[PDB]
Order: sequence, then C-alpha cells, then structure tokens
Amino acid sequence: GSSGSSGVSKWSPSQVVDWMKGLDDCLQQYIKNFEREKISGDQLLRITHQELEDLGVSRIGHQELILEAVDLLCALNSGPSSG
Repeated sequence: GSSGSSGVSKWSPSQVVDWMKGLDDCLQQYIKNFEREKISGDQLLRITHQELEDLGVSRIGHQELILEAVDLLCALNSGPSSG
C-alpha cells in the first residue's frame, strides 16, 4: 500500500475517548480532559509522562495504567491484521 499497517496512529481525537471508556475506572475522570484536549492517536502512541501531567493526570499509578494499555494497542497493530 503506502507503508504497512497503521491505524492507532491515525486515530481521531474523539475516537481515543471511546477507548478510555473501556479502561480502568481511575482513568475515567481523565476522559473529560481528553475530550476537550482532543488527544489524537498520533499523540497517544507517543504519549509521555509530561503529556499526561498536562491533561491533569498528576498521579503515578494512573499515568502508567494508561500506558500499560497503550502497549497493547501497538503490539496488536504490528501483528497480523485482517484476514
């Protein structure tokens, strides 16, 4: 095609919000911040402690909670996609 297999990188700023809806309950209060911040996939895939802090996530156990989940979003992409 153009490069290979990429989807989470082109995730809309509103789509990412739906993802948090299926994560830890502690990462819910942050959702309200992700909606106004319009966090796009291109940013999520490259999300860092600094970014999370901006949204409001000051805690540590929570900052990693989301990251640990992101690792799966990338690990699933690199793998075999479609049939």
